[PDB]
Amino acid sequence: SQIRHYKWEVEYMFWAPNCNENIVMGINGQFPGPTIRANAGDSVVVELTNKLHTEGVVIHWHGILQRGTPWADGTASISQCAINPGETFFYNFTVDNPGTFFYHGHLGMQRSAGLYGSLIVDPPQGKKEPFHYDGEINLLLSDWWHQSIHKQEVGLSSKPIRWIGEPQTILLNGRGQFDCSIAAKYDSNLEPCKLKGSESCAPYIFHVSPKKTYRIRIASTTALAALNFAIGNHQLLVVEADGNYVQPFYTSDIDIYSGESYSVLITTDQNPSENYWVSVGTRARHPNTPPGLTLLNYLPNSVSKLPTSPPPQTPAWDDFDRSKNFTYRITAAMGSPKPPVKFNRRIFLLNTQNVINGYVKWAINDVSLALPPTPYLGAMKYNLLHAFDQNPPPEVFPEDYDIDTPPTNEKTRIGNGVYQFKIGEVVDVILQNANMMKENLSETHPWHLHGHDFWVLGYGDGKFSAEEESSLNLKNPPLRNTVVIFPYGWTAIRFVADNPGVWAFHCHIEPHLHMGMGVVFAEGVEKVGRIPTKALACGGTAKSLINNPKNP
Amino acid sequence: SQIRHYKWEVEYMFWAPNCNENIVMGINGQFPGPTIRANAGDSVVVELTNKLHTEGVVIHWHGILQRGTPWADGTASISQCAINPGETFFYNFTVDNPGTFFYHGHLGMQRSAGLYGSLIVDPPQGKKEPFHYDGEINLLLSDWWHQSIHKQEVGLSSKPIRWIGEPQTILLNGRGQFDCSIAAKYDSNLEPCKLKGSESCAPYIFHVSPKKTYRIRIASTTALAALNFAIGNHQLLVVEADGNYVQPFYTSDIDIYSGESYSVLITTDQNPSENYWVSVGTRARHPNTPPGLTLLNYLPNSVSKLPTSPPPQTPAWDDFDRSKNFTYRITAAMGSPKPPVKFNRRIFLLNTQNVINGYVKWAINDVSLALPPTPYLGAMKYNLLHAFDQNPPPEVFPEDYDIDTPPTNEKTRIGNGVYQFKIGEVVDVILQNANMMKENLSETHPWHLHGHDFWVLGYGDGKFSAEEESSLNLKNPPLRNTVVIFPYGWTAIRFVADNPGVWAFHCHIEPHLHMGMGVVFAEGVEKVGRIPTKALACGGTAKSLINNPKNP
Ligand SMILES: *[C@@H]1O[C@H](CO)[C@@H](O)[C@H](O)[C@H]1NC(C)=O
Ligand SMILES: *[C@@H]1O[C@H](CO)[C@@H](O)[C@H](O)[C@H]1NC(C)=O
Ligand SMILES: [Cu+2]
Ligand SMILES: [Cu+2]
Ligand SMILES: [Cu+2]
Ligand SMILES: [Cu+2]
Ligand SMILES: [Cu+2]
Ligand SMILES: [Cu+2]
Ligand SMILES: [Cu+2]
Ligand SMILES: [Cu+2]
Ligand SMILES: [Cu+2]
Ligand SMILES: [O-]
Ligand SMILES: [O-]
Repeated sequence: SQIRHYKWEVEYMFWAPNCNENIVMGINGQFPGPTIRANAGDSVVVELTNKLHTEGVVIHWHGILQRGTPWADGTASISQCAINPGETFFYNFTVDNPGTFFYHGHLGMQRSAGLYGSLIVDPPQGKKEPFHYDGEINLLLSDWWHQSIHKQEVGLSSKPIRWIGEPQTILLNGRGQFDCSIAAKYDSNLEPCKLKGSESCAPYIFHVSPKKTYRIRIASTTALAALNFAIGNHQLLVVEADGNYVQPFYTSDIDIYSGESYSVLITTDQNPSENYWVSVGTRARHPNTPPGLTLLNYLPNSVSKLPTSPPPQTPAWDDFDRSKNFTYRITAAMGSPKPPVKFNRRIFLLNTQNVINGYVKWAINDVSLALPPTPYLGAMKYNLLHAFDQNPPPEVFPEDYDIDTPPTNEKTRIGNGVYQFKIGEVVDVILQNANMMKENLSETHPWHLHGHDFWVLGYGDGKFSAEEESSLNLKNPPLRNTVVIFPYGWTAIRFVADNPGVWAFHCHIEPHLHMGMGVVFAEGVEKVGRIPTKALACGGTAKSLINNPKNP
Repeated sequence: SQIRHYKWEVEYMFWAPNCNENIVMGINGQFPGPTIRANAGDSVVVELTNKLHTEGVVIHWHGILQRGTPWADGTASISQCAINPGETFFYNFTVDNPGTFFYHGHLGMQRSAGLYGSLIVDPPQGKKEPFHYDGEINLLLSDWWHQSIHKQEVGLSSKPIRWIGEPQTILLNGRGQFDCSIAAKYDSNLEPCKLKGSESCAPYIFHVSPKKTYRIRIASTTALAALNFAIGNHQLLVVEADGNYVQPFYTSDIDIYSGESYSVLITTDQNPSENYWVSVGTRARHPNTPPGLTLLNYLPNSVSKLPTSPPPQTPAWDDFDRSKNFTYRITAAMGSPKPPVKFNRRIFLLNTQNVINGYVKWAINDVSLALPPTPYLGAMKYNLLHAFDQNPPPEVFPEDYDIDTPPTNEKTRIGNGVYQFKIGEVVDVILQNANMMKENLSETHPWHLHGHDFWVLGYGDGKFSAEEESSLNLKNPPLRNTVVIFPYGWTAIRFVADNPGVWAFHCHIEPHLHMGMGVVFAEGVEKVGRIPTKALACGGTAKSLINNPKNP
């Protein structure tokens, strides 16, 4: 047990991720943010000073359960009011279990502006990891556009919508290249980068010694891109996923969607006289972004010594069978917690893309989420019944819905009610994907649950029917916090409503979140303790806690 | 027979083909240029005045045979010295046969700048076409870049080479739209163009009346793209290819490579209350350019009445079996001239991408063409034996060459010798494609012969061998002036060397010709008559012919 204290300021600054200058949101003058590293069971105290000028900020600690501390989850209008310019707020929370986690902006579209970094929790003090490696490498993946976040925000709030488009650069630990390639050698149509190694966009090189084994920790905070990770001539052994251990298996490359984290081990077996390419390319959408590239540099080979091969070609973006083939393998490591065999609640959530009042919105069982100005945790503790809609949101959709047709948008509305759970319910969620407004298009959506991990019971094609029950894996299902629904399919997850608080469950692609694609879960709120005053200080909660009468 | 006289001035001007201003090369203030139309048997006289400030100009008339007028072909350094600023040149030639032709700049990269237009030839007066139609719709296809042609020229001549990239826009009759789509209603990701229809980039709408039949004449002067043409809900019957009638067949779309012209017939037999999409999309290279679109407007429907369907989705760019399936189906119309059955000369031309002295160049049996300052025709007529290389260029490549693997570049040279034929020779040219510099890459190349039409005897995969001799079509082969080689395959054509003059045979993709991909054929020059002085007044021809002694 130890307290790790971080003194942090967030400020916009000029920076050039791909050697083209723009503004980035840096923490203590650096981009990406600093790494937090602690051992399981420690308490992390972060005092954040907001040094932005007109904007409020919040930081969300992705994958941390916020057990006892629902108020530090870092979701504006759900766990807290956002931190005002010039104010300091303390995020104090216990890191319970080891893993590869990260943190990112959770207000507006501030994470796409660069607010994110690594949070790595080692085993309890004195304990060892269940596997052996001699070194580790940390990789955080993100994506980068050249337009302003605030021009992109106004574009997605406009009628007609101005879609943000495919990213200009895929960043690997904050660096990437635009309009040139470090692997130009293999193709005369590519431009060589004129980089010395010193630049803001020069690639983070992976230095390794031959005949050793390493843990490569990989996390994604992309706003949109689903990426594919591969190392030339090196097979990967998947050992951890979303802070939990999986039954190990070998693969030549992994798919990683936004909100996921993996640990993969590699052994430097291959010929020690050469360097090998690390390639991270786009999958799941039709690519119009070059691959993020770097070198697995076998010491003492010169880093200017190119590999003999081109980078590994990324698998075809639309080979979803290949995607499923990897996704469906992941199973819990033996010794993990097995699900409750019987559920107490099952909810069906239909994911549609709609047009509400001329605005292209995303909707879950026809409600497109719009968050209130009063934080739900505050509202529910103080029992302010006028702060949001108290009607229960829709828990099932019409079984006569044709998931292969565009929506009609007849009854689609905007709303902000909450699904409430009784503290201890075993909840089941089947996420159903469908056709979007464009004929014959259904996309992949990564869904992430705050303040909990869930067991991934299964995935299927088409519409979920009750007869699907015997395929659900109750024996070995992995424990995760992020999961994908594939085109035209469903996914079924199970968790226990055991953590007092108001938690978000939303699609982790930042534009879809900005357009309403998420729901809010709240359970055991009468068990929440005292919330920090700064978290209560706005909306309905400020109005009703500030004693300010009249005549007095 | 009439004499059709044109009086034209070539000059640059600001123009916005896609509503983005740039400079374009216009004729008499027009972009594209004026249509020439004549009847077979007429003489065309074009007096062209050069009003570019510093640059020479020539205009090549694609598909006209220049029988008796070889000096009028418009190929700088082959038929003539270019026309200097402020000078006027007379191109006087006959049109022998009916067909869809066009004209384009043939000095440096002037045609990519906009120097092109149509040249159509009707049947002899009194005679009629073998097929009936009520209307005619004419369409010239090109592609457009937003970068300067003089920066593209320099970039292609630099070490490292700077590839011109995929075009920004496809131009249908000089017009196209960039960064928005006139079909944006079917996909919220697309930006709607705001166009009242009066703009320079506003679509050229095809107006048709119901229950009528129309001949749609389509020609391509693209610098780089291979395009696929389709109209929503309508069948296309192919009746003419390169000024020659083909045996008719119905197809749902046609593929068209740079240098080809087709005439298709359609019938307006569909639901008369709606309009339909015309889509010209990129194939044979990974697309990065949006499709060219316009409407088949069934009168009296308002042209702003959009179609119920989206535009026909383009065939997958790399399905070369679908491409070959269209291409192989083309045969001469019943009654056409059949080939001489025995040949007198057979030449094998291997097509490779090479690196000669740091520069990426294209080579034909390892000679990358560099054209001399003396025009070959004048040079050969006056027997100027030092103006270019008198050593006969290779008519065969080595049988130990592996076309599946990159060149070694060991012997690759730049050259300018000429292949010579005796007037009356039947020549067969076997075009062999091979792997490029990148591993596992071979592209399509359209090849075009000047001053002759040829029979396309056949195509095949891999390297041509004596086993393939029996597959050559000698019954029904089509007469064309442009033919394609597919990835790693061969194409065999046969023609008779019966036209006195010096003729270019080259790939019609403008960068490839700029990089050396062409050969020069000469036949019967002893029988060429008087060459206009402007065509002789440069290089070694002006040297020998201008009598300016010294001491005399
Ligand atoms: C957070 O921890 C710091 C350091 O122990 C303490 O000063 C601060 O008051 C704590 N705030 C809350 C809300 O726990
Ligand atoms: C071309 O035609 C014009 C007009 O008839 C004539 O004056 C000129 O001399 C001709 N030149 C040649 C080379 O035929
Ligand atoms: Cu989270
Ligand atoms: Cu997250
Ligand atoms: Cu989503
Ligand atoms: Cu979230
Ligand atoms: Cu041509
Ligand atoms: Cu030509
Ligand atoms: Cu593509
Ligand atoms: Cu070519
Ligand atoms: Cu030519
Ligand atoms: O989370
Ligand atoms: O020609």
